[PDB]
Amino acid sequence: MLQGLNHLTLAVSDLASSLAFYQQLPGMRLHASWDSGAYLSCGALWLCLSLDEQRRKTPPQESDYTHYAFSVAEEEFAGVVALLAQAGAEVWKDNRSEGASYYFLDPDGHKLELHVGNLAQRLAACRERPYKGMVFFD
Amino acid sequence: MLQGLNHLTLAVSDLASSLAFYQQLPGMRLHASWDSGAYLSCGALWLCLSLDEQRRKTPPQESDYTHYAFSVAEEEFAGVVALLAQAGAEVWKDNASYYFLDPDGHKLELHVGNLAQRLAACRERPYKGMVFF
Ligand SMILES: O=c1[nH]n2cc(-c3n[nH]c(-c4cnc5c(Br)c(=O)[nH]n5c4)c3[N+](=O)[O-])cnc2c1Br
Ligand SMILES: O=c1[nH]n2cc(-c3n[nH]c(-c4cnc5c(Br)c(=O)[nH]n5c4)c3[N+](=O)[O-])cnc2c1Br
Ligand SMILES: [Zn+2]
Ligand SMILES: [Zn+2]
Repeated sequence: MLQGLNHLTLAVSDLASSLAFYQQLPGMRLHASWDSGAYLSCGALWLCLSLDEQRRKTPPQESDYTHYAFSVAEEEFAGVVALLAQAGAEVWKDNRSEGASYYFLDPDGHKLELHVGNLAQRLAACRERPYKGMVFFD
Repeated sequence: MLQGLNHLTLAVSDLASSLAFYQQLPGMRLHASWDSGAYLSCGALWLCLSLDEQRRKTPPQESDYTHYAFSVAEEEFAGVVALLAQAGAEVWKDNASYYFLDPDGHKLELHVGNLAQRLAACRERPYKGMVFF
């Protein structure tokens, strides 16, 4: 059946501005781009920045919790944390407990996240102190 | 330096309805769930359905092109295509890919082919003003 996430398409108003974001600060190997989109890659992940003229740069106050996270090495956390803080990448939550994570947003207001830890490490941590009404399955 | 997509969190109004969707129709291995969220898996992918009370089930006409795709075997295409076509999963685009949506209006996609196969296809017939690297 389904293998995994094939690609991720993000609607962006300004293409040049948004693609510069992902190309420079996160440094996703920009494969190709054209007049109405761009393809970027990040190892197993495939990112597509499709130009949509109906995408207003929505503030986090006017957006739902839907966000997109990225896997970064634990050692390389502070480095990329400053990378966004020094570049003025805006924040939308502080991430209290739950591990080590830094929440932020892109130019067009797509809520993003930098996280250290896989699902297995999260599930193990929850077995210690679980959430409200948490149930396991395996 | 940072590796691939760590996880994907989706805001959902009704949890019970949403949790059933990904668990039953797709082959998402539901790991855990609680009063305001759930953890599901899809091989290398980690999916989180967070319960948001500010998430209206938005129609596709009132949503941007931002969507999330899934890799499915070419042979197993019709199988999961039938599963959604028979279950009445509403579609929003079609032009090998199958575009549909979740209960809360999150635009989704079923695609066969990786980026390398796509980049090769563009090297044959490229888009308007396409530039490669
Ligand atoms: O009539 C025409 N329509 N048209 C559209 C495009 C186009 N622009 N961006 C994308 C595109 C590419 N890749 C992706 C991905 Br991957 C994704 O998720 N969205 N997406 C859009 C496409 N497309 O072929 O789908 C080019 N030529 C034409 C002609 Br000629
Ligand atoms: O006072 C309290 N507030 N509170 C919130 C939660 C909670 N609800 N959803 C998530 C959640 C989990 N995992 C994830 C992921 Br993975 C993700 O992307 N979002 N996300 C949210 C959490 N959380 O553990 O952060 C639990 N306990 C409490 C207490 Br006690
Ligand atoms: Zn797509
Ligand atoms: Zn998160």
